[PDB]
Amino acid sequence: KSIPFPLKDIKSVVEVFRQELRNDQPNLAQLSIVLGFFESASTMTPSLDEETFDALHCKFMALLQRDFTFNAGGLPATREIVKNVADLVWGCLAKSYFKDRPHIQNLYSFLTGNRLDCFGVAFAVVAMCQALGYNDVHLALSEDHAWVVFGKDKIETAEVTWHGKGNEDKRGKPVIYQDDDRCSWLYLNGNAVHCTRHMEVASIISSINPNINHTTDSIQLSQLQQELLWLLYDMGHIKTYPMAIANLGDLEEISPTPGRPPAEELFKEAITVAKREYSDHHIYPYTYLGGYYYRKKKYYEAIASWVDAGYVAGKYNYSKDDEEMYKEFHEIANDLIPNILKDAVAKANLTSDPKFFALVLQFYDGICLWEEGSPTPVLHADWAKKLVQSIGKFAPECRSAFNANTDTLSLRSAKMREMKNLITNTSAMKLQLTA
Repeated sequence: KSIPFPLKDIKSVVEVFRQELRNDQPNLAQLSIVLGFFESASTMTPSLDEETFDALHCKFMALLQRDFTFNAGGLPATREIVKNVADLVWGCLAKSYFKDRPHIQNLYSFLTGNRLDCFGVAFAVVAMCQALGYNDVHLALSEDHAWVVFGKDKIETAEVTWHGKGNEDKRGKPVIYQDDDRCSWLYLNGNAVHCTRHMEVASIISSINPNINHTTDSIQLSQLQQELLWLLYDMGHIKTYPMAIANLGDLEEISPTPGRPPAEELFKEAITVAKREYSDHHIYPYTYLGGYYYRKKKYYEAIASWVDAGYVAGKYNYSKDDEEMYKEFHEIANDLIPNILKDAVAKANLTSDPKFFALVLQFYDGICLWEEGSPTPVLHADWAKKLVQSIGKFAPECRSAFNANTDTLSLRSAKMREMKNLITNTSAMKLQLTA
């Protein structure tokens, strides 16, 4: 019992994390309860007393003591045990809440209101396995999904949570790389983040949500998250975790910490990590950096980064499962690129520059590759409209220069290669883009 209750300031919370992170087995349940308490109170002085903390711990342990026994011999977990723990979690959830509500990612929400989001479920399963002494059970994270790995002599995998509307129940099933027609972004072609216990602590810090409303975040909770991410960073626990590094980049962009690297270098670090450890199969590190450049009005840099993102997306085969990445690219294509071009046309630059025009086409090239052979299309009539409007904002001599240079042969998708040849009208281009 080392926690000085009541916990009623950021410094005290960081100190609980500091102490637990020193250990081989940071207490996942305890840490999620504490963070969740503060997130709920801050996004509605928050003070967590000993009575409340003990009641939540009691309740968590009582849920497990019902049908599980501790792994006294240190055996590896089995598929049956993992599925059974997922079944417990799922069985405790309330039936009538919206699964994509914010602030329901942690064990506080689970224990006080029987609500968890899909990431929360997967974390819960791992935290319960830890409590039971199955320390082979770990979280695996893609960019928009989570599952578990377990076993000692043979590493095995199991689905434990839902994705999207959860119409398909996969509890206990292997994550296997097959479905050979289709390589899904959700599973990163095998380049998921496999967490140590310290990285599982990082996942709950990284998933802190300071949003109160669309225009207001909790400064206190943002400060807590930024401080905790620096702690993880400094002690080496997010060296292989791109989204945790990128989320820190986002925090530093908004509130730079004296003596720390610039946000831009943190974004580049997350990219370097992705390239080095994850076969350059992650998309978000490129869209985080692209977004940064966009907000800094560094438009050459922004589009180059979005092109990197598109060509990563092009490593995959699109499905409706990919809706979060769809939304990101939809905004880039339909809002942000047009914004850049409107600003540039607003001054008379990049609208006469074949190198810039090339990069715009390469962005759509990567999206086109992503969609190749998919039953469901990505580029609908609205994306087509916007692409043809965008192309129209470039100089005629700029476009024809693009056709006469090396960058012409660089396009890889059948759709964009067929498109460039409609250059020397709008209706034929629009039709081609949605074929």
